[PDB]
Amino acid sequence: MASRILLNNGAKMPILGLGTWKSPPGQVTEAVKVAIDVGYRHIDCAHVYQNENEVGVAIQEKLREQVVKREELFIVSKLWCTYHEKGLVKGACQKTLSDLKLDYLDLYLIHWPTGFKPGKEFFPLDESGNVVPSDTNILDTWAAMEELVDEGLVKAIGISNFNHLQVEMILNKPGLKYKPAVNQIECHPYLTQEKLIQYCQSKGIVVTAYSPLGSPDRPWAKPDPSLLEDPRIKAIAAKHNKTTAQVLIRFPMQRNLVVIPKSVTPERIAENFKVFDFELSSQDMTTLLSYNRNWRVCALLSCTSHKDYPFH
Ligand SMILES: NC(=O)C1=CN([C@@H]2O[C@H](COP(=O)(O)OP(=O)(O)OC[C@H]3O[C@@H](n4cnc5c(N)ncnc54)[C@H](OP(=O)(O)O)[C@@H]3O)[C@@H](O)[C@H]2O)C=CC1
Ligand SMILES: O=C(O)COc1cc(F)ccc1C(=S)NCc1ccc(Br)cc1F
Repeated sequence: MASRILLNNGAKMPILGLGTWKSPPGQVTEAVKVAIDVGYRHIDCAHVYQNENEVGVAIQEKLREQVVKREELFIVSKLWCTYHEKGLVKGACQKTLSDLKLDYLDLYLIHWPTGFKPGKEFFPLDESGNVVPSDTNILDTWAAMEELVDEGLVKAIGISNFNHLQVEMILNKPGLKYKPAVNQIECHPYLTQEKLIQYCQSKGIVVTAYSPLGSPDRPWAKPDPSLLEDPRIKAIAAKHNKTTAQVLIRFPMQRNLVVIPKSVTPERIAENFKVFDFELSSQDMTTLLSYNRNWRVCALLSCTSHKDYPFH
């Protein structure tokens, strides 16, 4: 299968990237180095993950080694919720750039639609545990993202965890200058996202599937459904002489999605890349879709009253 998808900014995005949430800072430099050595050309990052400096060390070393050229990499990061303010967006982007050892990002996303009170804390709470909102809306935040394109800091801008109506808000913005290139959302067989995907794809927005393996290392896991252990998925894998993870990665690829599995295990980083030499049948695809149960890895009770919280 073709390795890249065309975005609505004219650039091409690798359909398979390496996730970095939860990758320990003492492991992620090697993980990214290994990933680039074995063929990854897309790394998914975020300031809130607290490991961009270490991701950047890997990127810079592989550029310096001339393993890759900068033009061949596709580096994604995300604006955290406490930086939804006109006067904070550029500096947030620049901190990410400085940490990643880059002079531009290929794609910069609004990480969540909700803005929070600025300050040192990533989740400022009131004394009853509710997140403290910012008054700044997604349209004004989008305008600030557009400025980053116009300043050369980012080649593409997009959104993440935006629901149907929030995507529509963005698309209907008065004076919209750049459409979102991508909406990055949770997507896997237990949360198949058909409705949001069809909306987004119909508008030309590329969808990236996060937590494609069901985020088994998520910190709030309970002893919960498990994609990797689901014998029905294991059976499809066995039929194709592939691992369950490889099936879970190939699945979104055949839906015209980008997918960003995370690993810090070198053998798995390599395993997860070996997904371009087999095809799931239409029956396999429909069977995997049938496992939907509307189950989310990423949700957060403290944020559910924010006006712009995306999920119900
Ligand atoms: N925009 C957003 O709001 C969000 C974005 N994301 C992005 O998506 C990425 C992927 O999602 P994430 O939630 O991390 O979870 P994933 O679904 O990618 O699962 C990661 C887990 O699966 C394990 N694993 C990886 N490969 C294999 C394999 N071949 N066999 C068995 N186990 C395997 C990893 O273990 P190990 O590392 O020990 O090998 C880790 O515990 C994130 O890292 C982040 O970049 C995720 C959530 C939210
Ligand atoms: O968010 C990620 O990329 C991965 O997850 C995280 C990664 C981090 F580095 C810190 C917190 C999260 C959490 S708790 N994320 C869920 C979450 C955050 C904000 C809102 Br609005 C809703 C929500 F569901």
